[PDB]
Amino acid sequence: STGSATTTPIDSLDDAYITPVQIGTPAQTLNLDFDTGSSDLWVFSSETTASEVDGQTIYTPSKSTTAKLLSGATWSISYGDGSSSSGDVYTDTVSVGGLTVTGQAVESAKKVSSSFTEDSTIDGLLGLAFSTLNTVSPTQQKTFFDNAKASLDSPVFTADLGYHAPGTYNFGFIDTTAYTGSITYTAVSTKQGFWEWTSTGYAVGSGTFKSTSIDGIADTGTTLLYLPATVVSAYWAQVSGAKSSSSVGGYVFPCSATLPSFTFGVGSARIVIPGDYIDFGPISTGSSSCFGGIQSSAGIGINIFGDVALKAAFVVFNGATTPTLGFASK
Ligand SMILES: CS(=O)(=O)c1ccc(CNC(=O)NC[C@H]2CCOC2)cc1
Repeated sequence: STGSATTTPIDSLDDAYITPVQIGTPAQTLNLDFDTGSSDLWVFSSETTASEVDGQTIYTPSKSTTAKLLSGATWSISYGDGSSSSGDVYTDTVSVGGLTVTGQAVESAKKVSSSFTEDSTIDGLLGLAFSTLNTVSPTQQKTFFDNAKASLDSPVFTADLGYHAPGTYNFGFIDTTAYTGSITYTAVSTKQGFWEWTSTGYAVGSGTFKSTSIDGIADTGTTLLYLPATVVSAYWAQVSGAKSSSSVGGYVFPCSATLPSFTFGVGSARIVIPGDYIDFGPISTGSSSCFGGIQSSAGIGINIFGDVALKAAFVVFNGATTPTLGFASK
Protein backbone atom coordinates (compact mmCIF):
# COMPACT_ATOMS: atom_id res chain seq x y z
CA SER A 1 0.00 0.00 0.00
CA THR A 2 0.91 3.68 -0.29
CA GLY A 3 -0.58 6.99 0.79
CA SER A 4 -0.12 10.54 -0.51
CA ALA A 5 -1.48 13.69 1.14
CA THR A 6 -1.00 17.39 0.54
CA THR A 7 0.43 19.47 3.41
CA THR A 8 -0.46 23.18 3.53
CA PRO A 9 1.18 26.03 5.47
CA ILE A 10 -1.15 27.36 8.23
CA ASP A 11 -0.21 31.01 7.53
CA SER A 12 1.86 33.31 5.30
CA LEU A 13 5.09 32.56 7.29
CA ASP A 14 4.96 28.71 7.09
CA ASP A 15 4.74 28.63 10.93
CA ALA A 16 3.50 25.01 10.58
CA TYR A 17 1.90 22.69 8.04
CA ILE A 18 -1.45 20.88 8.23
CA THR A 19 -2.39 17.65 6.50
CA PRO A 20 -5.96 16.31 6.37
CA VAL A 21 -6.43 12.99 8.21
CA GLN A 22 -9.59 10.84 8.15
CA ILE A 23 -10.50 9.40 11.60
CA GLY A 24 -13.37 7.03 12.33
CA THR A 25 -16.44 5.66 10.51
CA PRO A 26 -17.95 7.63 8.89
CA ALA A 27 -14.75 9.65 8.35
CA GLN A 28 -14.15 12.73 10.49
CA THR A 29 -11.49 14.81 8.70
CA LEU A 30 -9.12 16.77 10.98
CA ASN A 31 -6.14 18.88 9.90
CA LEU A 32 -3.16 17.56 11.82
CA ASP A 33 0.41 18.82 12.24
CA PHE A 34 2.65 15.93 11.07
CA ASP A 35 5.52 16.00 13.58
CA THR A 36 8.69 13.89 12.98
CA GLY A 37 9.83 15.15 16.45
CA SER A 38 7.12 13.40 18.53
CA SER A 39 5.24 10.13 18.60
CA ASP A 40 1.65 10.84 19.71
CA LEU A 41 -1.35 11.18 17.39
CA TRP A 42 -3.63 13.43 19.44
CA VAL A 43 -6.69 15.46 18.51
CA PHE A 44 -9.04 18.11 19.74
CA SER A 45 -12.17 16.20 20.64
CA SER A 46 -15.68 16.19 22.10
CA GLU A 47 -13.83 15.60 25.44
CA THR A 48 -11.63 18.74 25.24
CA THR A 49 -12.43 21.36 27.96
CA ALA A 50 -14.91 23.66 26.13
CA SER A 51 -13.02 26.87 27.13
CA GLU A 52 -9.84 25.44 25.44
CA VAL A 53 -11.51 24.89 22.02
CA ASP A 54 -11.54 28.01 19.74
CA GLY A 55 -12.38 27.15 16.14
CA GLN A 56 -10.64 23.74 15.83
CA THR A 57 -12.42 20.77 14.27
CA ILE A 58 -13.05 18.10 16.93
CA TYR A 59 -13.05 14.32 16.80
CA THR A 60 -16.25 12.91 18.41
CA PRO A 61 -15.58 9.21 19.14
CA SER A 62 -19.24 8.57 20.07
CA LYS A 63 -20.11 9.27 16.36
CA SER A 64 -17.59 6.68 15.06
CA THR A 65 -18.82 3.10 14.78
CA THR A 66 -15.18 1.86 14.77
CA ALA A 67 -14.03 3.87 17.85
CA LYS A 68 -13.16 1.79 20.96
CA LEU A 69 -12.09 3.28 24.33
CA LEU A 70 -8.61 1.95 25.12
CA SER A 71 -9.53 1.17 28.72
CA GLY A 72 -7.34 2.79 31.39
CA ALA A 73 -5.01 4.45 28.91
CA THR A 74 -3.99 8.12 29.39
CA TRP A 75 -1.45 10.37 27.75
CA SER A 76 0.30 13.59 28.62
CA ILE A 77 2.90 15.42 26.52
CA SER A 78 5.04 18.55 26.92
CA TYR A 79 6.72 19.97 23.76
CA GLY A 80 10.06 21.87 23.40
CA ASP A 81 8.09 25.16 22.97
CA GLY A 82 6.49 24.75 26.46
CA SER A 83 3.06 23.72 25.03
CA SER A 84 1.23 20.62 26.35
CA SER A 85 -1.85 18.44 26.05
CA SER A 86 -3.28 15.38 27.81
CA GLY A 87 -6.28 13.08 27.81
CA ASP A 88 -7.51 9.54 27.21
CA VAL A 89 -7.25 7.17 24.25
CA TYR A 90 -9.43 5.49 21.64
CA THR A 91 -8.47 3.10 18.90
CA ASP A 92 -10.05 3.88 15.53
CA THR A 93 -9.49 3.68 11.78
CA VAL A 94 -7.12 6.42 10.57
CA SER A 95 -6.44 7.16 6.88
CA VAL A 96 -3.84 9.54 5.41
CA GLY A 97 -3.91 10.17 1.68
CA GLY A 98 -5.57 6.80 0.89
CA LEU A 99 -3.47 4.72 3.35
CA THR A 100 -5.59 3.17 6.12
CA VAL A 101 -4.55 1.85 9.56
CA THR A 102 -7.12 0.03 11.67
CA GLY A 103 -6.74 0.06 15.46
CA GLN A 104 -4.65 3.25 15.51
CA ALA A 105 -4.32 4.88 18.96
CA VAL A 106 -6.14 8.25 18.66
CA GLU A 107 -5.26 10.26 21.77
CA SER A 108 -8.29 12.40 22.69
CA ALA A 109 -7.37 15.70 24.37
CA LYS A 110 -9.13 16.56 27.64
CA LYS A 111 -6.73 19.51 28.19
CA VAL A 112 -4.60 21.60 25.81
CA SER A 113 -2.27 24.51 26.61
CA SER A 114 -3.05 28.05 25.49
CA SER A 115 -0.83 27.94 22.31
CA PHE A 116 -2.98 25.04 20.95
CA THR A 117 -6.29 26.81 21.79
CA GLU A 118 -4.99 30.01 20.17
CA ASP A 119 -4.17 28.24 16.86
CA SER A 120 -7.57 27.56 15.18
CA THR A 121 -5.88 25.90 12.17
CA ILE A 122 -4.30 22.87 13.94
CA ASP A 123 -6.77 20.17 15.06
CA GLY A 124 -4.03 18.00 16.59
CA LEU A 125 -0.64 16.36 15.93
CA LEU A 126 0.34 13.16 14.12
CA GLY A 127 3.68 12.02 15.53
CA LEU A 128 6.21 10.39 13.18
CA ALA A 129 9.24 10.01 15.49
CA PHE A 130 9.97 6.54 16.92
CA SER A 131 7.26 4.85 18.99
CA THR A 132 9.62 4.67 21.99
CA LEU A 133 8.63 8.39 22.65
CA ASN A 134 4.86 7.70 22.66
CA THR A 135 3.41 8.96 25.99
CA VAL A 136 0.45 6.57 26.37
CA SER A 137 0.38 4.88 29.77
CA PRO A 138 0.33 2.14 30.92
CA THR A 139 0.62 0.57 27.47
CA GLN A 140 2.77 2.58 25.04
CA GLN A 141 1.18 2.89 21.58
CA LYS A 142 2.62 2.82 18.04
CA THR A 143 2.77 5.73 15.60
CA PHE A 144 0.65 5.71 12.42
CA PHE A 145 3.88 4.99 10.41
CA ASP A 146 4.89 2.11 12.71
CA ASN A 147 1.37 0.58 12.36
CA ALA A 148 1.37 1.06 8.54
CA LYS A 149 5.02 0.00 7.93
CA ALA A 150 4.54 -3.75 7.29
CA SER A 151 1.69 -2.98 4.74
CA LEU A 152 3.64 -0.32 2.80
CA ASP A 153 5.31 -1.06 -0.54
CA SER A 154 8.57 0.26 1.04
CA PRO A 155 8.99 1.09 4.77
CA VAL A 156 9.46 4.84 4.21
CA PHE A 157 7.68 8.16 4.29
CA THR A 158 8.80 11.37 2.64
CA ALA A 159 8.40 15.03 3.56
CA ASP A 160 8.30 17.55 0.70
CA LEU A 161 7.41 20.83 2.46
CA GLY A 162 6.70 23.92 0.36
CA TYR A 163 8.05 27.45 0.80
CA HIS A 164 4.94 29.62 1.04
CA ALA A 165 3.15 26.81 -0.89
CA PRO A 166 1.62 23.37 -0.36
CA GLY A 167 3.76 20.24 -0.35
CA THR A 168 3.35 16.53 0.12
CA TYR A 169 3.73 13.69 2.61
CA ASN A 170 4.07 10.30 0.90
CA PHE A 171 3.93 6.92 2.64
CA GLY A 172 5.41 3.72 1.18
CA PHE A 173 7.11 5.10 -1.95
CA ILE A 174 9.69 7.67 -3.16
CA ASP A 175 8.32 9.95 -5.92
CA THR A 176 11.37 10.14 -8.20
CA THR A 177 9.73 13.18 -9.98
CA ALA A 178 9.69 15.27 -6.76
CA TYR A 179 13.47 16.00 -6.46
CA THR A 180 16.54 16.86 -8.56
CA GLY A 181 19.77 14.91 -8.67
CA SER A 182 20.18 11.97 -6.26
CA ILE A 183 19.08 11.31 -2.66
CA THR A 184 22.02 11.24 -0.21
CA TYR A 185 21.38 8.88 2.71
CA THR A 186 22.89 9.43 6.14
CA ALA A 187 22.97 7.42 9.36
CA VAL A 188 20.30 7.81 12.07
CA SER A 189 20.57 7.27 15.82
CA THR A 190 17.23 6.21 17.39
CA LYS A 191 18.74 6.33 20.97
CA GLN A 192 16.72 9.51 21.88
CA GLY A 193 13.60 8.41 19.87
CA PHE A 194 14.24 11.05 17.14
CA TRP A 195 15.33 11.04 13.48
CA GLU A 196 18.78 12.11 14.78
CA TRP A 197 21.62 12.48 12.28
CA THR A 198 24.94 14.34 11.83
CA SER A 199 25.32 17.10 9.29
CA THR A 200 28.79 17.40 7.79
CA GLY A 201 28.94 21.21 8.01
CA TYR A 202 27.65 24.50 6.69
CA ALA A 203 28.24 27.56 4.57
CA VAL A 204 26.84 31.11 4.84
CA GLY A 205 25.86 32.64 1.49
CA SER A 206 28.66 32.28 -1.10
CA GLY A 207 31.15 31.61 1.76
CA THR A 208 33.45 28.59 1.97
CA PHE A 209 31.98 25.41 3.44
CA LYS A 210 33.05 24.66 7.03
CA SER A 211 33.47 20.91 7.62
CA THR A 212 32.14 20.24 11.13
CA SER A 213 29.86 17.55 12.62
CA ILE A 214 26.47 18.94 13.72
CA ASP A 215 24.29 16.33 15.46
CA GLY A 216 20.58 17.19 15.22
CA ILE A 217 17.06 15.98 14.56
CA ALA A 218 14.92 16.19 11.41
CA ASP A 219 11.77 17.69 12.96
CA THR A 220 8.82 18.71 10.74
CA GLY A 221 7.00 19.91 13.92
CA THR A 222 9.52 22.71 14.62
CA THR A 223 9.30 25.86 12.49
CA LEU A 224 12.89 27.12 12.59
CA LEU A 225 16.47 25.87 12.21
CA TYR A 226 18.19 25.67 15.64
CA LEU A 227 21.98 25.26 15.47
CA PRO A 228 24.97 25.83 17.74
CA ALA A 229 25.60 29.43 18.78
CA THR A 230 28.93 29.54 16.84
CA VAL A 231 27.15 28.65 13.56
CA VAL A 232 24.22 31.01 14.18
CA SER A 233 26.58 33.93 15.05
CA ALA A 234 28.55 33.30 11.80
CA TYR A 235 25.28 33.47 9.82
CA TRP A 236 23.84 36.65 11.35
CA ALA A 237 27.24 38.44 11.25
CA GLN A 238 26.64 38.56 7.45
CA VAL A 239 23.41 40.62 7.90
CA SER A 240 23.90 44.37 8.61
CA GLY A 241 22.14 45.33 11.84
CA ALA A 242 21.25 41.75 12.91
CA LYS A 243 21.48 41.15 16.65
CA SER A 244 20.43 38.67 19.29
CA SER A 245 17.61 40.25 21.35
CA SER A 246 16.96 38.75 24.84
CA SER A 247 13.67 40.78 24.95
CA VAL A 248 12.41 39.24 21.67
CA GLY A 249 13.99 35.77 22.34
CA GLY A 250 16.45 35.40 19.47
CA TYR A 251 18.14 36.95 16.47
CA VAL A 252 16.29 39.81 14.77
CA PHE A 253 17.31 41.72 11.68
CA PRO A 254 16.22 44.79 9.77
CA CYS A 255 13.19 43.93 7.66
CA SER A 256 14.90 45.96 4.86
CA ALA A 257 17.71 43.31 4.64
CA THR A 258 18.27 40.79 1.88
CA LEU A 259 19.33 37.60 3.72
CA PRO A 260 22.11 35.29 2.59
CA SER A 261 21.47 31.64 1.92
CA PHE A 262 22.50 28.92 4.38
CA THR A 263 23.93 25.61 3.20
CA PHE A 264 24.08 22.44 5.32
CA GLY A 265 25.99 19.25 4.52
CA VAL A 266 24.51 15.77 4.12
CA GLY A 267 27.52 13.57 3.65
CA SER A 268 29.34 15.00 0.59
CA ALA A 269 26.07 16.63 -0.61
CA ARG A 270 24.80 20.12 0.12
CA ILE A 271 21.30 21.49 0.73
CA VAL A 272 20.93 25.23 0.13
CA ILE A 273 18.29 27.17 2.12
CA PRO A 274 17.55 30.36 0.17
CA GLY A 275 17.80 33.57 2.21
CA ASP A 276 14.06 34.32 1.83
CA TYR A 277 13.29 31.05 3.73
CA ILE A 278 15.07 32.56 6.81
CA ASP A 279 12.73 35.65 6.99
CA PHE A 280 9.94 35.18 9.60
CA GLY A 281 8.65 38.74 9.24
CA PRO A 282 8.02 41.55 11.70
CA ILE A 283 8.43 40.70 15.40
CA SER A 284 5.11 42.54 16.01
CA THR A 285 2.64 43.91 13.54
CA GLY A 286 4.12 46.98 11.73
CA SER A 287 7.63 46.58 13.21
CA SER A 288 10.68 47.07 11.02
CA SER A 289 12.49 44.41 13.14
CA CYS A 290 12.12 40.95 11.58
CA PHE A 291 12.53 37.59 13.28
CA GLY A 292 15.23 35.27 12.03
CA GLY A 293 14.63 31.70 10.87
CA ILE A 294 18.02 30.44 12.10
CA GLN A 295 18.32 30.56 15.92
CA SER A 296 20.64 29.22 18.59
CA SER A 297 20.03 25.76 20.03
CA ALA A 298 22.17 26.62 23.10
CA GLY A 299 19.07 26.78 25.44
CA ILE A 300 17.42 23.56 23.97
CA GLY A 301 20.02 20.77 24.44
CA ILE A 302 19.67 19.53 20.82
CA ASN A 303 20.11 20.98 17.33
CA ILE A 304 16.85 20.97 15.33
CA PHE A 305 16.62 20.81 11.53
CA GLY A 306 13.07 22.19 11.50
CA ASP A 307 10.89 23.33 8.62
CA VAL A 308 13.28 26.14 7.51
CA ALA A 309 15.84 23.46 6.68
CA LEU A 310 13.58 20.60 5.66
CA LYS A 311 11.47 22.68 3.20
CA ALA A 312 14.67 23.22 1.14
CA ALA A 313 14.90 19.45 0.54
CA PHE A 314 13.01 16.32 -0.38
CA VAL A 315 13.44 14.27 2.79
CA VAL A 316 13.22 10.47 3.06
CA PHE A 317 12.43 9.00 6.49
CA ASN A 318 13.63 5.42 5.87
CA GLY A 319 12.11 3.08 8.51
CA ALA A 320 14.04 -0.03 7.36
CA THR A 321 15.36 -2.32 10.13
CA THR A 322 18.31 0.13 10.34
CA PRO A 323 16.62 3.53 9.82
CA THR A 324 18.33 6.21 7.74
CA LEU A 325 17.49 9.72 6.44
CA GLY A 326 17.76 10.80 2.81
CA PHE A 327 18.03 14.34 1.49
CA ALA A 328 17.75 15.57 -2.10
CA SER A 329 17.66 19.04 -3.60
CA LYS A 330 14.39 19.94 -5.40
C1 LIG B 1 1.39 24.97 19.80
S1 LIG B 1 2.11 24.73 18.21
O1 LIG B 1 2.84 25.92 17.85
O2 LIG B 1 1.09 24.27 17.31
C2 LIG B 1 3.27 23.42 18.45
C3 LIG B 1 3.35 22.40 17.51
C4 LIG B 1 4.38 21.49 17.59
C5 LIG B 1 5.34 21.57 18.59
C6 LIG B 1 6.54 20.67 18.58
N1 LIG B 1 7.79 21.38 18.31
C7 LIG B 1 8.63 21.77 19.29
O3 LIG B 1 8.36 21.63 20.49
N2 LIG B 1 9.79 22.33 18.88
C8 LIG B 1 10.82 22.76 19.82
C9 LIG B 1 11.62 23.95 19.34
C10 LIG B 1 10.79 25.23 19.19
C11 LIG B 1 10.92 25.89 20.54
O4 LIG B 1 11.89 25.17 21.30
C12 LIG B 1 12.63 24.37 20.38
C13 LIG B 1 5.24 22.59 19.52
C14 LIG B 1 4.21 23.52 19.46
